[PDB]
Parts: sequence; structure tokens; C-alpha cells
Amino acid sequence: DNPNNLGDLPEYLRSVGIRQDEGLSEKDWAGTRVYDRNGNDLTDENQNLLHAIKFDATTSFYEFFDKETGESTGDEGTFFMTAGITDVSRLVIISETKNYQGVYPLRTLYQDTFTYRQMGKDKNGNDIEVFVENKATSGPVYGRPQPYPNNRPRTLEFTNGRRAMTEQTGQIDVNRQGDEIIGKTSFDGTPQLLWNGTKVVDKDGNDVTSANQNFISLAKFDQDSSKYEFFNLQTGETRGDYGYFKVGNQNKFRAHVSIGTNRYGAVLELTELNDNRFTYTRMGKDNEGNDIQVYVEHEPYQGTFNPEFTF
Repeated sequence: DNPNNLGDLPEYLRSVGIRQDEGLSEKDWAGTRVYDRNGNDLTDENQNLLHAIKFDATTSFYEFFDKETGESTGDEGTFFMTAGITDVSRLVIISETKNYQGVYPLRTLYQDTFTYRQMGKDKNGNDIEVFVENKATSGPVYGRPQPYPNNRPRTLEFTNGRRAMTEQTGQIDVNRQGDEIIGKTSFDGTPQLLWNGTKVVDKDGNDVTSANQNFISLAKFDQDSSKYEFFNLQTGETRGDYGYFKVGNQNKFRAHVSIGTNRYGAVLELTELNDNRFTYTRMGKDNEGNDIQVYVEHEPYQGTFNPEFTF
């Protein structure tokens, strides 16, 4: 029925963010106005913040398009709304073609309006926080009641969409959200799990951890806030690599944006995901220093550290 709802959970048990992602996926969007926090109109000074958008929750995929033509801008990638259960809601954009990431606190998502906070420009070219208002260009009118409503059809179409992800090294659980599998919280929102990288292997299962040590962390995920942080496995100290994460696309990738000492985004294909192990794949090294595909295995952490998030 709803392929994004792994485990067929009633809505009341789901994160706010995944429900918001689904809401965003129902409509074509276009940037219409930009305002400062007081409500003063700065649309003319921030035209570059305004585009047309299509979102797909199931694949956690977005693309931007020209408002005039609907032609792609060539910017596509991963998006998600943060979980929003124990922390505030933010839109995360990880561009897979334009090599940037953005984190935009939610201001409004209701009916035909989607507004978030972004850095923009005031009348004098000074950098200021602005609110970027998007309006739906498809769907209902949202006026008076209609027994027989005349809804605007959708028109945007993705150029490519999310690629098919088929790399597998072990069982991949598809009956619970991957955020729950790696970032389980208790009823009151307290994260319950810690993981560590155990080894890095090549496609034949040979251990190449020696050549890929910096991929090994003590990792902490929280499904209720979408927060992650990576710590030095041996010292328990933060690596300065922390921000927001999402397991998406029928649990076939883990994506994250680092907002710490090195600004980057990652979209990593998951090849195993279960309560005993998760594995992602990316390019790494062999011991001769050649560039090879590697697989970074993780298991539940058995050590004594229990680090708090540093942000």
C-alpha cells in the first residue's frame, strides 16, 4: 500500500518528519515569496532562492526545476525532514549533482504552503535569515467546500530519479524503518543503541581495515531527532563529525549531513541492515593503496563508553 511505511505503522507511531516527507511528495512546489523574520517582503532581492520542487518520500529524492519552464536545474539528490519527535523540524538537502548540503529549519507546512528558513540578502546586500515561502502549483484550491473538486494536475517529472540499489552482503530488514534499527529510542526518546565499525572488507570479503581505518567510528544515532555523531572508537571523544541522518529508499541507503569540523554530505548504499549488523559500501583502499570498492561493517558496541551528543 504505502511502500515508504515499512512495517505498516499507524500514523501516530511514525516520526513527524517522515509524515512531512509524504505530505511534501503529494504536490508540486514553487518558491513564491521571501520575507525577513518581521514579515517584510524581500522577494526581489532573493530570486535565486525560488525554484520549483518535486519530492519523493519513498526514495528520499528531490529535484529542482525552473519555475518558468519546468526544465530541470540539474540539481537533484537526497532530502528529508528531520524526525521532529524530540527536536525541532529541519529540511535537509544533500545534493548529489551540485556538491552541497543545506539545513533549513521548518517554518510552515500546511495545505499549499511550505516555508523554511535560509540565509538570504536584505535591501543592502547584508546576509540575513529569511523565510522562503513555497506554494503548491498542483492539488486542491483549498477554498470553500466542494463535493466535486477541480484539483490542479501535477506536471513536474524527475529527469532520472533515484538509481536502482542492488548491492547486498547480508540480510536487509524491510519491516522496520532503518532509523529505528540503528537509532532506536525508548518511549521517552532516549537513544538506546551504539554501534562500532568492526572491519572494512573488499568485495571478496578480504579484510582491508588497515587501509581504511578512518572509516571506523563509535557511532550514535537517534531516530527521534535524526541526530548522529561519530566518536573515536578508542578514546570515546567526538570526531567532530555530527549532524543529521536518514535511512531511506526501502532501507537501501544511509545519508547524512555533517554540520561540524568538516562540512560534507554522504549518501551510502546499505548492503546489510539488521539488529546485529549494518554495512555500507563506498570507495576505499586496499593495502597497496589502490582504489577499490569497500564494505564497512558495524556491530552493536560492547565497550564501556556511553557518549552524549556534543550538539
